[PDB]
Amino acid sequence: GLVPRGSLLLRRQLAELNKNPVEGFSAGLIDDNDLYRWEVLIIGPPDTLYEGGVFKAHLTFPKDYPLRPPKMKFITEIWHPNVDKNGDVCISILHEPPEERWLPIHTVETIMISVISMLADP
Repeated sequence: GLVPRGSLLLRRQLAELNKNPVEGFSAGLIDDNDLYRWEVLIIGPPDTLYEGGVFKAHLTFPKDYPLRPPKMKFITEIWHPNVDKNGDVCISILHEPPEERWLPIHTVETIMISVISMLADP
């Protein structure tokens, strides 16, 4: 058994998230065997286009995380300028070159903060 290096980081994040649940989203593994493939459930914010909505996105971490950012893709249909027709999310926190670029220090919380903000202002 060879453990991917970022496993400890990802496990800590998952646990930190589970012990500090947040309003408006839940994050977990699609498959407990696999720390690199997450799903995030996101509640559409009040007084927006998305109010009443609930959305599933996949957050997929590269095997060399945290040096490279995860990729995010909405699975539930959604309309947003930063979300392409495949569902892929185009957001600067997830672009390689503080929250306007990927830095190895960004956590899932940092990413979701940015995603929630972009929905609260389409």
